[PDB]
Amino acid sequence: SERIVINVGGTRHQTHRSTLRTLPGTRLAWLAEPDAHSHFDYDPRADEFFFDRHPGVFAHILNYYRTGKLHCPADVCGPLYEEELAFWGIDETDVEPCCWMTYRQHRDAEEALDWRRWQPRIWALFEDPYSSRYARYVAFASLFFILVSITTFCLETHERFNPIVNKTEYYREAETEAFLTYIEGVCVVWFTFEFLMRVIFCPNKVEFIKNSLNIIDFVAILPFYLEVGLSSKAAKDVLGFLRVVRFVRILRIFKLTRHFVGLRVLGHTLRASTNEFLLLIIFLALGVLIFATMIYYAERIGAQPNDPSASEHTHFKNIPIGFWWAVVTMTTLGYGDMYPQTWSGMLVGALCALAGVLTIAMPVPVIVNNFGMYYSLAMAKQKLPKKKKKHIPRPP
Amino acid sequence: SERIVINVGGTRHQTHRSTLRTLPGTRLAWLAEPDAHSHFDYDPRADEFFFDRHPGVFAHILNYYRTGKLHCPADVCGPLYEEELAFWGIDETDVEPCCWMTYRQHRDAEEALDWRRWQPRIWALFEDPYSSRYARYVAFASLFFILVSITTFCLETHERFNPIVNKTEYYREAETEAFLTYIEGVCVVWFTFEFLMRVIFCPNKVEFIKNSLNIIDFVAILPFYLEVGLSSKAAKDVLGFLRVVRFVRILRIFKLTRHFVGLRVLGHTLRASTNEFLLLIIFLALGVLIFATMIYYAERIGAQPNDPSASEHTHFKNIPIGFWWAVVTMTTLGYGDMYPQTWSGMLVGALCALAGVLTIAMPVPVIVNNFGMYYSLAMAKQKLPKKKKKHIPRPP
Amino acid sequence: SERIVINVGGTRHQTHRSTLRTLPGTRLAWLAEPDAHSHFDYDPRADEFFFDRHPGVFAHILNYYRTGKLHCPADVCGPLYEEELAFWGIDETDVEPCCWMTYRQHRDAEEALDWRRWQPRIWALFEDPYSSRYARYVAFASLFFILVSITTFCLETHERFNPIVNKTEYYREAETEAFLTYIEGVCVVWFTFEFLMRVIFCPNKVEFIKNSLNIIDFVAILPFYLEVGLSSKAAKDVLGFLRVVRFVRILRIFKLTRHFVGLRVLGHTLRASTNEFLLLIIFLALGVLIFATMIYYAERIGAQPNDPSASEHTHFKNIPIGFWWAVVTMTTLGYGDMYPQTWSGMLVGALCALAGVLTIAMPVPVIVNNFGMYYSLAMAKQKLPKKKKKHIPRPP
Amino acid sequence: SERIVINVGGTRHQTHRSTLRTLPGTRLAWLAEPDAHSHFDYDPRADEFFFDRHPGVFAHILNYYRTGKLHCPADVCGPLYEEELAFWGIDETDVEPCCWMTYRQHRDAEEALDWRRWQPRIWALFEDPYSSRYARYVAFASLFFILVSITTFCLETHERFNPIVNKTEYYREAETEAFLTYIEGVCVVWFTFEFLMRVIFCPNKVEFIKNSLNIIDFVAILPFYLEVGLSSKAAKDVLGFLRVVRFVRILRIFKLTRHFVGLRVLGHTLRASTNEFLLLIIFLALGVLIFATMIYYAERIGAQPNDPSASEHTHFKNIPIGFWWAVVTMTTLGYGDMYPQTWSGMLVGALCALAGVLTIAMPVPVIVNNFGMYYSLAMAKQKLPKKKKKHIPRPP
Ligand SMILES: [K+]
Ligand SMILES: [K+]
Ligand SMILES: [K+]
Ligand SMILES: [K+]
Ligand SMILES: [Zn+2]
Ligand SMILES: [Zn+2]
Ligand SMILES: [Zn+2]
Ligand SMILES: [Zn+2]
Repeated sequence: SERIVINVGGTRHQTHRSTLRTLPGTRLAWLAEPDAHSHFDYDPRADEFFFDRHPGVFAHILNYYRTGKLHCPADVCGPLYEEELAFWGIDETDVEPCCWMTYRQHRDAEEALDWRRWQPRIWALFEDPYSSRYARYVAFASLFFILVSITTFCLETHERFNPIVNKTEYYREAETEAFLTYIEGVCVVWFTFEFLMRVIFCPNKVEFIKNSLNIIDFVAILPFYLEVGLSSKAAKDVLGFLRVVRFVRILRIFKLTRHFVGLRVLGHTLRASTNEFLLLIIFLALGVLIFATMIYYAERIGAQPNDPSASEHTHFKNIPIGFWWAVVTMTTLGYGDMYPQTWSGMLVGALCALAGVLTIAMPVPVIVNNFGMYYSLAMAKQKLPKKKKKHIPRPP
Repeated sequence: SERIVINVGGTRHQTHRSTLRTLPGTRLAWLAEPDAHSHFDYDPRADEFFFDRHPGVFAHILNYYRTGKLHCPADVCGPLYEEELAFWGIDETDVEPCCWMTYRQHRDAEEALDWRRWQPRIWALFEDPYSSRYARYVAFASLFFILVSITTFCLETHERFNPIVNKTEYYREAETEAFLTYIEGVCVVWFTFEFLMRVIFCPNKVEFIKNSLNIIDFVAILPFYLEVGLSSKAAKDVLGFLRVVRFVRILRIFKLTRHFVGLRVLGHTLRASTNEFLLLIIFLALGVLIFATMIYYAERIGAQPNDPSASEHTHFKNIPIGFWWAVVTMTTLGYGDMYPQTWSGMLVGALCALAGVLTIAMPVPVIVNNFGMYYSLAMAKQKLPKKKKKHIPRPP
Repeated sequence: SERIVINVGGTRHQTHRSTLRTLPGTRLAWLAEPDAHSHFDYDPRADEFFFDRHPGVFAHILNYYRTGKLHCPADVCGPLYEEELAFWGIDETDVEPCCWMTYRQHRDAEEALDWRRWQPRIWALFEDPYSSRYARYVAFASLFFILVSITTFCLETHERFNPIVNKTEYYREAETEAFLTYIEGVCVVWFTFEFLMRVIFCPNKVEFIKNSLNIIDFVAILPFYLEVGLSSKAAKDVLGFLRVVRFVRILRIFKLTRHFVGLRVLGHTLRASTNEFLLLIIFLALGVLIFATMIYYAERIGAQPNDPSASEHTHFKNIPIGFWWAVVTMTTLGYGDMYPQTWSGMLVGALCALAGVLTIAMPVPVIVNNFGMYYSLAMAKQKLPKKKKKHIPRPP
Repeated sequence: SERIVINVGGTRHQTHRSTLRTLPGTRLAWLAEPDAHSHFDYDPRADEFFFDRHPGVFAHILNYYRTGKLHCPADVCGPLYEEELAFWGIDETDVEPCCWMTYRQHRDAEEALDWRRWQPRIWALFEDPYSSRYARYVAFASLFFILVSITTFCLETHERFNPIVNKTEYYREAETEAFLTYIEGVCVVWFTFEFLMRVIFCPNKVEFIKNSLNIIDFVAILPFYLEVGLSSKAAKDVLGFLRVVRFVRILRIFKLTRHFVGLRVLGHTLRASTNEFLLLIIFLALGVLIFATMIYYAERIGAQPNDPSASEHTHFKNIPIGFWWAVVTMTTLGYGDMYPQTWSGMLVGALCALAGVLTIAMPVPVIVNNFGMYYSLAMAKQKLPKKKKKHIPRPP
């Protein structure tokens, strides 16, 4: 009586019907019921129910039945154990929190990593470079032209290319060389050609507009074409903000680097580590505030009485200056523009440096481990072939 | 004779009665006794004792019986093995020290992470914000007002808001703008209202006073109300310390940040890593002392004989200055306010930098791993539901 | 019917013939075929096929048959599981990507770590030092002479050894002491003797010339012998580049350090971490470009209007200067030669420091783990004896 | 025929006699011999040999017999597997190098962590403090006096305590205050009393003299007693070196800190990581040399032709100065005393910073992991009780 032998994949597990009867509604519970001969596959010769499943984890499932706490067997990948407990009817939200973060690890990484006749050829200039030959050619050319645009920008901000002429009308200002403007015009011509080509075919235009890359491209090409458009009074304000917009022209490099792997992995890491980033920012804000206040008060202890101002010989004339020093000191950067100059200030400074090392090394390893797991997974999915589907599943 | 077969969860383990007889007092030992048929469940058909336990670890328990040294099977979470050896009667303080720190890991993290009718509504303003709607409103409002207080403080210490008027009576000093004092008064009104509301209901007033948060709040609200109270001779000394007390007014931010998770995890990490913090401080103190002495003596080797003082061209005029330089250099901060200027000094400086990297990277990874484990456990306990108790335990 | 029992190494596995029939062409599939009695070893007494293999992993192989996804059992080294699935006929390119990077780990490290009578004695001066006594003597002597050459170089570039004489013909320049030239001549004599000795025996001269070490040695000995060779007009240009060539004379130290272990491990690590190095360089290039642009624009917000130039009080007069500052700040180096001096600049600076910590700590741990695995493997292969071949394989 | 069933701890392993016959001389080989019934325990009823050993690893041992390569089962602590293969007769130097460094890990850490009536009371003042009450009192007192000595030293080197009097005979020099000399005398009296007490009982005087602590103590107490001893001509030279000896007086703090745990763990870590320290020093030496040469040559590219010296506007006037800069820059210290000032110099500087991060992060993690393992083991051995010997071994 009350002695039932479960045969899982050729391994016999024996236990009392009561242990099965503990957790109701599950398949093993239904085994415990007297109406079990018809319900499940069973042979009267050996009085054992036979299940064609992995036994090595059914050990742990039956253990959960026995003691009452479900654990993750640390010798199997999380998804395998997940699929087994899914078969057995066990809810996967019962595992102990001590063994949940390692269980839900592979699956976590997996989820985090996740006219008309010539239209295919039109769109083939925006598809992946390796997906064709025209695609790779257009990609190389757009790369060259983005780099030329960026170099034109960086050299336009230079002094050697911005001499000031003795021109009065009586204001004299630096002017840019004509060659820079001409190269900029050429690059604008090329980008406008590419943008019109992409606009030709825009399926699901809502998601096309939601695409940040196209937004950045259009915003980057917007200021130049405003040369013809430029009331002169509003025009000066819009030119003033137009320089600041032209600042975005360096963001066109992400269009090129999007096809890199490490950058997609970095995007997934960032989007998947919001909590740790907020944690790091909170830690840094508390540290900066506290240590700025402490150093501002410490450096006044040795202040000379003669001076009318509270602090004359110290860089820490107020607290916000303390914020700047505290960041520079906690990140172990240490420019040396401002540093403590009193024994009390030096004590506070050493404390700030150590606390900075600690509260920077708290969340950063979490973020780094996330990136490491996602990068390893992406490199795996890259090295392995796409799909072959060698397994031919049996009919139900 | 002396050949006994133990059936654990449907897996047969065979061994001689002597091996069981080694460790006395334990349940398996009692099995070895001839009065075992009545004592334990047993069938004469197969001459095997049947125990309804996980077999995969009973392997290791019987191995401890065989050889004499108990180890932790590295394929099961620590608590599972703990519970099994608890059932078998084995003392859990016998495992080898080589396998103790990994065994007692999940359990370690677990332990480290651990009138009257309107009184519930009164206290609901101090309860968690998400626990109600009034609670969340009061929390947002107290957040806004704490931030306004802190900004008032930081701007009061500024120069632009502390001009010195040409007022004599004949001493001229900077005075704060009236708007700052008025905003401070408003914030004091709000905090005093909140403090009276919390004082209304104070169960277990001993633990309420032992609560550091309420202490900080009351100490922070103490200086302002002393405006009316302010002998003028004692009053000047108490105002002088009152500024230093007002320095704590920034500590009211912990009241807000207490509901964050990362901060509670950080508190548990700190309170659980006292030994490693003391170790780090000892390492740094030895390093600082030794390297300060070494650099002070090194920089005098090349000292010019003409100068009457021992050191005129070196920043290292004595040893404590060496302490400051040694900290700044060992933490790789390197302000550049003081640095070696002699070949001997440069050798000592390079040694200090390397030794600093090493003796800072010794204990810090221990602390960081503690924080990582506790944070993963807290995030697990957050993601999983609270409790369902699906398991229905069998009657004893 | 359709119930087949596979006996692997004395452990019975039971499953239906359909599960075997899923994946065709494999050995277990052939078992499922009715012509299996003759094909494989089998006894009619127990109706079980017997395979003399490790059972602990055949569990996982049969599980792959059952569910359809192949995983790596995390309790066995990768090569053992590889060899088992090789025996069973399973393709090793089917394992899930979630468990591929840990599977292909030991094997990855393994692959990454991988006249005539007196000619043996001639070549024995270039063989390993420990491989003979003459070898060790010649190695010590060449070490002493390489070190003397390097010290001669470093002292020749010094000022104390380059006084300028009052010599006109009317140009006065610093000249090197005669002792330096004589020591250089002696070292050249020794290196030319060693080079002729090595040239005596040069098997597979194509690979001898492809050897970078011999290239470096010959290029290093080339400039001195050009003293006799030195048209005077071309001679001045070749001397000018000859100083730059003599710069390589410090590269002769790699000849000595090649016999060290850590350096060979470092070479394997570098050659095996090209992807992560390119990733790090891409991350740094994007960060440097973006933050240089941001700081250059930020520091102009507070620019004084009086000055004709856009920036007079800021170190960031253009963007490339921004590149230099951005590198120095992202690596937490922080010289202090140039730093932000405006509240906007300070915000951008703090962001640059944090982003630098993050995008430097992303790929560097990958590279460090590669080096750690390869170094542990090399130290293992060093500590273990070379080979004994105690196993005597059975005849097929 | 040739089918033998080994029963290990109640688990049947089946294999052919040939597989056992492969590796000769081992116990399983002797099983394969026809004279096996008498040699080993065996029952003719089941034709199985019974061994009372852990089966879970005998799987791997028999696998070594089968394939020919021995691996470490990653689910058991190294010592358990070691003891099993020791029983089976397998040599423990056969495991593959891929699985040797993790196998020999716990054992590695274990090895690395390893008149007359009143003489016990005499020596009880040098024994551990907690080992008695007199011991703890003497320890606290010696701690106070060592700290007083160290503070006296550090203040004696100060300026405020070394005024120069207007004393001629006509040389004026700073003199130390009398209170410092008196406190030094008191501390010398106490240390000499303690040293005589320890000298009273010195068993195995060779090892007592080999003890570095007693050496340091005696050398530290040597200079003061030379006050009476101080030819005046030799006396000045010995006083000059006596100041340098007195420099060691700070080394008396190790006597106190020896009873700390982290310091003993650090000593074991250092003594056990000689190879990685030499590796780090080699890496740093190569990096420093190469980058110093590179920066010295880079900074001359933009050198102004007017100046007679090769370099006037650069800090890098020669190569050794380059060594100093290269260390300060590779350790990310970055004082800012010397930095590149030419675009070529800036490129070399960025390369130096990155290469420094890499070649410092190569061996340091190895050293840190060693310290982590040893510290965890020491904390384990501290938390667990000393010894109980509950296991009563069976007679052979
Ligand atoms: K610095
Ligand atoms: K740093
Ligand atoms: K730094
Ligand atoms: K600096
Ligand atoms: Zn668990
Ligand atoms: Zn163990
Ligand atoms: Zn997997
Ligand atoms: Zn292995």
